[PDB]
Amino acid sequence: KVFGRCELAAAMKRHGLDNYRGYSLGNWVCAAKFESNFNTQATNRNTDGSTDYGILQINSRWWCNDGRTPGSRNLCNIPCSALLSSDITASVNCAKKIVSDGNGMNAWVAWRNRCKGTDVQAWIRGCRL
Repeated sequence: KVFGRCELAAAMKRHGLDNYRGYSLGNWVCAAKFESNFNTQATNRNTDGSTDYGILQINSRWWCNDGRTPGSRNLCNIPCSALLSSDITASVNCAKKIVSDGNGMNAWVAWRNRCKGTDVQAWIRGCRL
């Protein structure tokens, strides 16, 4: 499913990401935009051979098992395909584990380079959450 800005924001707030660990909701929407383009089916392979899955582009070497990433830690204990679902619950739950591991949202290269230190508020402006 390809979400709309406000639609994804509402779904994320309902899932308790709103200001989760200090990151206001705008950070999460901004990240989803540049990571997957609001598309739940997005997949992108990395040079090291791992692949990023879903709306939040969760990585296969650490968080999920995709059956083809040698040494996958699978910390979220879930098959990577579970993250391509129209229901963002598993992505959101796994994301809360990543964001809590000490590095914050810096784990997401796109947040780091395109959202960090920007008016993230603009991403949920006009939304009825």
